[PDB]
Amino acid sequence: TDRVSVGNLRIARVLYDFVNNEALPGTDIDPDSFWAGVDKVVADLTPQNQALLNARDELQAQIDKWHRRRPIDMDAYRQFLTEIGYLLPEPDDFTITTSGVDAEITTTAGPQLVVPVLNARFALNAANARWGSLYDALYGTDVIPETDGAEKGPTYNKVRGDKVIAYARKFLDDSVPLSSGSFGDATGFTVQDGQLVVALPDKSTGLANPGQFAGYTGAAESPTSVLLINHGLHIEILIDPESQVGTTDRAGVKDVILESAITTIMDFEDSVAAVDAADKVLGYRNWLGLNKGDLAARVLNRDRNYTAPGGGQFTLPGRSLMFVRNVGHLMTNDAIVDTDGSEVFEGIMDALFTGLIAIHGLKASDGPLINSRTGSIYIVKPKMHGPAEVAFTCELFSRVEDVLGLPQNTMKIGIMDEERRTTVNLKACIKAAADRVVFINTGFLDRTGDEIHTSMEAGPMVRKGTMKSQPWILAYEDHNVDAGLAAGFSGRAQVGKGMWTMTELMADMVETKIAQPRAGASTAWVPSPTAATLHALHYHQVDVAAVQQGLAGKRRATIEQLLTIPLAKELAWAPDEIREEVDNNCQSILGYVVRWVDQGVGASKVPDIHDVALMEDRATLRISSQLLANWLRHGVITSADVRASLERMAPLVDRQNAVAYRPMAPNFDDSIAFLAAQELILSGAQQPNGYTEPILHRRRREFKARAAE
Ligand SMILES: O=C(O)c1c[nH]c2ccccc12
Ligand SMILES: [Mg+2]
Ligand SMILES: [Mg+2]
Repeated sequence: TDRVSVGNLRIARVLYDFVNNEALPGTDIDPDSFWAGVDKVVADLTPQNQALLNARDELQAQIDKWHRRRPIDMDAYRQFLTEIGYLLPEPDDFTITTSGVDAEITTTAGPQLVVPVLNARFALNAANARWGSLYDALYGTDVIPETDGAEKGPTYNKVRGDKVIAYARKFLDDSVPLSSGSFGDATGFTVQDGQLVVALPDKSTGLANPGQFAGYTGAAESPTSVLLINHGLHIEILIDPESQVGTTDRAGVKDVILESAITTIMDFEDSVAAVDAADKVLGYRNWLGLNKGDLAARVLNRDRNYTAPGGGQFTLPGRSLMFVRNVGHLMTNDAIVDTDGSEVFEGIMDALFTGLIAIHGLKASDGPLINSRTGSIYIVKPKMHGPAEVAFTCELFSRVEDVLGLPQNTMKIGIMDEERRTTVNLKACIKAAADRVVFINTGFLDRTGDEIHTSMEAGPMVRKGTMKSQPWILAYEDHNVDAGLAAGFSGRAQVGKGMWTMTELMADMVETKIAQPRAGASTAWVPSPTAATLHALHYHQVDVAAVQQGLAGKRRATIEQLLTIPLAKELAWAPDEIREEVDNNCQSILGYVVRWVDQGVGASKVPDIHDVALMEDRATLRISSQLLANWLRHGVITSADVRASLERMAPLVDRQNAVAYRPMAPNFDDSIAFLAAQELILSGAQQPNGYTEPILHRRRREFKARAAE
């Protein structure tokens, strides 16, 4: 049955082959030892993996019943959570010891880009998004309004181009002030006696802070570019009067380049659909090509050469420092099954295989080694529930390092704070990984899904749009930063915040997302290289190091605030508001699911009911489906409502697509994608912590089975 037997494991051939032929060569790991290690780790850790998952269910069951036997008494609730071991004692102050970490993580505040690893083109663009064109980002998005004269068309619009230029000139004034005058009036740049001199019409000036001059390229007397630094982030002015844009520019400037995506996370989790060995291998292979530096659709950037102010030479990293996000503890995958046909835990597999693969990024790739020069491997672990689950992940990494022959603590962990039991025990979760943790991050999307599911039995929840402003989530965000800073994250590890999902609303992002660095986050998530470039603006405006220093020692969220369930208040909605929420959620669910199930796309732009293009993934799906499950559970809507709305929105989703796309309508009961969507809602309450993978995986697998015949 094209599997390979190794001890108790039966490994899908396509995987076995990939590891032996592509992943193992060059790591100096004996293949047979590797596989014996896989067998041993899986056998040793599977029981504890299962025990943890069972505890989740048991805790949820107790909470469910507590709510059913019930102006919620928060004192009794908190006492109950403590009794059942949900809420655990907060450990004594400590400082993390994680070491051997690159500066991009310890010190540099800036955007963090997340990309589906299964998409090689996206993944390449992401690795290369460390440097990005500010002009392109402004010209190509709505940051520059398409007012009269400034609209985009087939050809270059000089009116729009001029606006882009002026926008950038102001950025320069704000970020790297001249001693006198504005960059808007610059006629030239030179380097004199190690000093940047900016020519203005009437005179010449230097930088208000000469320390911001980092280097240049070309002749000092008329550089081809000028390199500045601000808040640790680089800005490069490209000087080319011969260019199209350059010829029109008052100083011959062709573009302004921003260091953007300082780190990137190659995602195996919520933004990809990978339900079997073939899918996994496609992902593992891209991860491998990124680490070996030979992935090509277009190729990976080399480092950048500069001349220092003084005249000597130096270089800067040309690539985004790469993390890999493994899947969490929940799912099994049949890429490997045991003797009895039981699927093996996917998270365990990811640690072994992405860990193995990551070794290549630590060594030269005929060209310099592509990733960590300090010797670390950076893995994000999502969807953990509490300190025992974190300790488990660390033990897993420890065992994997042994199998990989890596120094202990090589595998660093970025901890998602995106489950309620982690939020309320965050200090203990960090402590559990005190020598491995390189970031914490508020995955607010999953966190919201978990919020809804945990309190499913308490009553009807507020509408999805209301969640972002609820007390529980505001406390959760502050609490995360507090715990991070108290654990000595400043200068040691990232304090990160969540994803911007409205890919077309870049004007909105630029005005809104500045709140994250202002909240003391040294990084926050963006969906694209363009978005990374625009979000980078915020880090030039905000001095995150300063903000963090000022936040130190503060306790801004109480346990009682974290525990505030987002219950709706009686009669909160008119019938039309209820129908809109239902229709909106159904359309978003159907839009995402149809492409997940039919085409194996784990992240899709799906226009919502207000026609806003929303980037959907499993987390946004978990919210939508859990909310409708909650509303159905408490009588806000009927089973006829759900069905009618699904049936109503489906044809609209069909029309929003109409590509290699199959329609769901009119034969709904025969559409696997339709049935998946339906199931996500009607079975939502019974899904473990409201997770969507069990259904999505089963249905995708069903679609694949059907398509092969
Ligand atoms: O939920 C996550 O962790 C996501 C990773 N890449 C994305 C793109 C759009 C919305 C959510 C995510
Ligand atoms: Mg029950
Ligand atoms: Mg998440």
